[PDB]
Amino acid sequence: RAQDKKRNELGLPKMEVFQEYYGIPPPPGAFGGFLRLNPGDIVELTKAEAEHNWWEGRNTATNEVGWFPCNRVHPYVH
Repeated sequence: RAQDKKRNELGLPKMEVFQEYYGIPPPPGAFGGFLRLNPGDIVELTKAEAEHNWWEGRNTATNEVGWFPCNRVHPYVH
């Protein structure tokens, strides 16, 4: 019951997952928990790096953040 109160789209990045990962494979070292990605889920770019082969994001479906490759996903709109 949080309609039009949790969904904020004002210049925030969005991407649509292409693969379906369910916590596997887990991220290397102590980076953080994994996020459930499904083909058709929009995720916002929380933290992106350049010298890192892993990136962090936040799924709007699970409302949680996790580590995953940027290539495994494709931008929803640009």
